[PDB]
Amino acid sequence: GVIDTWIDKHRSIYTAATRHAFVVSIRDGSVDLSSFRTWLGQDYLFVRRFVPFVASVLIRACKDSGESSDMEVVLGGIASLNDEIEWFKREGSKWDVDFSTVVPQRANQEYGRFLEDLMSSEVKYPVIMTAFWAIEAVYQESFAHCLEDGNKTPVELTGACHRWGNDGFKQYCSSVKNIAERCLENASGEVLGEAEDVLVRVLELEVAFWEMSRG
Ligand SMILES: Cc1ncc(CO)c(N)n1
Repeated sequence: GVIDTWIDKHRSIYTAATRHAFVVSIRDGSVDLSSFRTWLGQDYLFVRRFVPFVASVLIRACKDSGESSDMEVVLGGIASLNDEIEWFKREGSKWDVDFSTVVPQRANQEYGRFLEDLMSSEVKYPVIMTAFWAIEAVYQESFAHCLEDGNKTPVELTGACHRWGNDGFKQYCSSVKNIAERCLENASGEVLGEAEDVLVRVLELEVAFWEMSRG
């Protein structure tokens, strides 16, 4: 399909944009949580920005109707964000990470602004859904196999891998993909073009975000 054609056409930054969100390591014989804590912090401030973004996509699916179930595909996504956002607060506390004292970095402050460029009524629904999809898919792709490759490393940190690696999120990202795919399948030269620039564009930010915490 239209999307796989694009990912397989762009497997490139996609792969770059789809490498493990945080690694874990060993130094002076102590588990090193350097990337993990960097990722937790930066990913929490974005998630706070991602929330109203999706809000604006929910409002659009309700008025840029194609199917009745679209809003529920989106409504659930946003729904887990309540628990996901709650999960970030528990982690902040058990890992001694102070969110009020996190400094949003360039590749993050920037994502704050881009999501904003999607909140405007001027952007076409198919473009917006493509972004909302890609953003899911990348974290799903970044977190697949994790559990399994989790027992192939010294000390595994598993709390995240469970949140974005479970079978419920895989099929959620999927109900979301089913929509995107149905929309792009009608977009006229103007809008489609606008979309692919966006798929490849979500990957660019995921890559420059992923570098903040590299290990
Ligand atoms: C950068 C980034 N992309 C996607 C997600 C979650 O889907 C996240 N938490 N952060």
